[PDB]
Amino acid sequence: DTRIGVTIYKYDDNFMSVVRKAIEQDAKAAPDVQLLMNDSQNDQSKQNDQIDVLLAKGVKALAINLVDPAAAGTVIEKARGQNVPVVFFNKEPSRKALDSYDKAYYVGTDSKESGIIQGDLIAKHWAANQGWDLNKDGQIQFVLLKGEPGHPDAEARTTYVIKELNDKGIKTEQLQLDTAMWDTAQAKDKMDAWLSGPNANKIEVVIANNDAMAMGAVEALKAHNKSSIPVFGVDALPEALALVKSGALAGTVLNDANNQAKATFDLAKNLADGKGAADGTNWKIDNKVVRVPYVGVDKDNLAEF
Ligand SMILES: CO[C@@H]1[C@@H](O)[C@H](O)O[C@H](CO)[C@H]1O
Ligand SMILES: [Ca+2]
Ligand code: NA
Ligand code: NA
Repeated sequence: DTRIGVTIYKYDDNFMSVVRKAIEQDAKAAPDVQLLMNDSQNDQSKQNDQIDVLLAKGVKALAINLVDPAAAGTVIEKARGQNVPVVFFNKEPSRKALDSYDKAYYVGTDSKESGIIQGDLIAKHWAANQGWDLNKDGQIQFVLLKGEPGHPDAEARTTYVIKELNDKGIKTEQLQLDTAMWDTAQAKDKMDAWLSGPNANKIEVVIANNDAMAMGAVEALKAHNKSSIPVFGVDALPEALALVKSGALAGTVLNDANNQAKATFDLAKNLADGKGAADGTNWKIDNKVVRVPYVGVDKDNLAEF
């Protein structure tokens, strides 16, 4: 069988666990393929050693989810010896690293796109629901529940949901913005506080960096008899999708693990086979990179889930 080596930066990452399991399923549908999976345990030196072992096993391609993005060059140098193609995924190597090797590719999507996609989703519903503009000023008076401060996804989603609304011509007024640390109960408490203070009747839209915090806000709104205020999240968790179905959550955003896995596997398998990376697929490779869009989820596409 054609051997393909895969390294996951750490097995205790939820998103990468979904991606890993999807890669494993995809490989099961390719009987000519033997997948050699590795948990790098959040240690780049461990990952580097795991790559040494993979290469001694004659892998025909490497799919590498780096612990340290700066280690791309190190990995490429190992791959060169046997001219093994490398499909980096989820952690983006530098442009210089990708351009250094004719058989280096990347599959992944900037975190800021989750904010952009969430902003577009909010814009979509805002425009379709002019009654949401409670004070009729043409601006969204919002509150924002932020993930852990300094976490790249908290920072990206917070910055870019507002930038994208504003860029789409929708002025916003930030009535409150605080962290609830990705947590449902913390978010419920924070939203409760806001609904008990001077801004209670001014809030038009609740924006959360994830579904957990969105759901806490949903509960707080219900308790204050303000369920008519729309709430938006990110993650497309099943318990959140249940709320999209019931109308309690206005929308959420999928980080598309299945398609990250599929593009990674498809490219790796083609490259292992000595074929063009996108041969027989509909992936768009743009200067060695496949971007996998975040997807806004609401009542239009909910049946797909
Ligand atoms: C473990 O912390 C994770 C965070 O890394 C992820 O981006 O977003 C998640 C929120 O759904 C957090 O629970
Ligand atoms: Ca308004
Ligand atoms: Na991403
Ligand atoms: Na609501």
